[PDB]
Amino acid sequence: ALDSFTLIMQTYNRTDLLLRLLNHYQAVPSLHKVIVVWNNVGEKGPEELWNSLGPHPIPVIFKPQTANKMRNRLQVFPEVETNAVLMVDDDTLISAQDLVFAFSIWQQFPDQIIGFVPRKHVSTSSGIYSYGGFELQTPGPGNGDQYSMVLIGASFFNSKYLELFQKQPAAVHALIDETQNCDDIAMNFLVTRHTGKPSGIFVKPINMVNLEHFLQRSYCINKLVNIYDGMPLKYSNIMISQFGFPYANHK
Amino acid sequence: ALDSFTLIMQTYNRTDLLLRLLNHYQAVPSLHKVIVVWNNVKGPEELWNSLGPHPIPVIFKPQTANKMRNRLQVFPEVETNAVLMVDDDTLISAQDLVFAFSIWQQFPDQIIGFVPRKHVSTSSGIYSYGGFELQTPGPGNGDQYSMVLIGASFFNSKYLELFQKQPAAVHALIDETQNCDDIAMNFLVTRHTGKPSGIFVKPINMVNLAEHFLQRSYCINKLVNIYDGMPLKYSNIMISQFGFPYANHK
Repeated sequence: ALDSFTLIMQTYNRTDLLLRLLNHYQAVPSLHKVIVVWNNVGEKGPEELWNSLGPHPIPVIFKPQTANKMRNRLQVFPEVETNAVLMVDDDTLISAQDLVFAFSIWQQFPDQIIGFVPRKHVSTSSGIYSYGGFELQTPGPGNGDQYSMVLIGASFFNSKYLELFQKQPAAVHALIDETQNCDDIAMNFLVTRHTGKPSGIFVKPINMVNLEHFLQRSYCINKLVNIYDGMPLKYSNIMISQFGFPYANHK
Repeated sequence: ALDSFTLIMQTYNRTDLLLRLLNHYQAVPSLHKVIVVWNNVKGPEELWNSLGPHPIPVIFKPQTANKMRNRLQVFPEVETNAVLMVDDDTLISAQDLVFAFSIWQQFPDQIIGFVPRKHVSTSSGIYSYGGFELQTPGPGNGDQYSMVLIGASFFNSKYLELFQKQPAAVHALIDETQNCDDIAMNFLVTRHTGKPSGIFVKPINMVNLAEHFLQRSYCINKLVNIYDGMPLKYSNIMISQFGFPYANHK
């Protein structure tokens, strides 16, 4: 458990999907345990089915949820024993190769969000911020582009941040529930304020496949700026790839 | 001097070439000053000055072929925390330098460079020097590098002072073997930080307008004997600039 991570996955109305993903993820090296946030209330959990198709490499804990909230996966689950958490949306398939590499990167930067989906905030009028990706002009006056966030939906991060998230101003808790989204934007804020460093590091995926309420995202950023009284997100243009994978990719 | 770096370069009979490269490097942002070590026998200085003015001070220092064998010298003229070292047969785009320097600023205790290399061992205690033509020593897939050469690299000037403090056996070894200061530097840096001696930054535009592989294999083993241990740590981290080239993230 000291050299592994816990996969936390939230699902709703995607069962045949969930099981397919699980078949994949259960086999990834260094995976210590899986927690399946069962968001389909008043519905029979797929746990009986999962067990019927056993044995499985690791324990899988299915957890029925009170309501159908987004920040539910951001809860502090007592069954998480690892220092690293791997959060993946129930519609995303990330290769073992990518996970093994990204986890090894997270181990060297334990206090940052190591992930495959980078995003950023921009400003063209003082004090007002907007949410976007590479379709938006870069902030810095220099070359390339910048990112100030790494979405948690496909990332590795310290489990302590989930506990830290619970201690955030209620104002933030409201916002999350009010928009039924924006969690990762709140997490990126949290992490960067805690570390004084860019909230995350972008690890370019070699094989990630998908089987955002942009406007609300922007809205959330400005709201959050009030709450935290400022914009703490730090830009970064660091993109990490695995040396020699694919072969000769260094030249 | 704050947030700036000093370029230390060596030139071997190539005035035309030297001034060409110098015309290039003088205009790289954040460059505070240049130091040119050249083999004596008339200097390039007068010619360089005659074609002034220039953005930064360039200091010419005459040296015998002997001393020049040693690139790990301490020049009192260096006033910056970081040093950029480049062979006089290499043109590194300003874009690579500007980006590489910004990475060095975040990892000032590591060698941020463009040429990765590694050591391998197929028999306990016996190492060999090489590049990607050799099998990865590491865990699973991909490859590994345990060194980043100082030529085409940014690194802390303090390491030059720290080198001077290494055991006499290291100094003697370096003076006996041709190059090998590279090996010494990488050994020195990792021992001091407990981390990979360097981080490989993939160059976008670097051009070469000699690595004594066997001798470097020899030095690694010699240095393993001298330090009584192999400190080189493997890393498979390759850094590239987000968005440069455009959409390179996908």
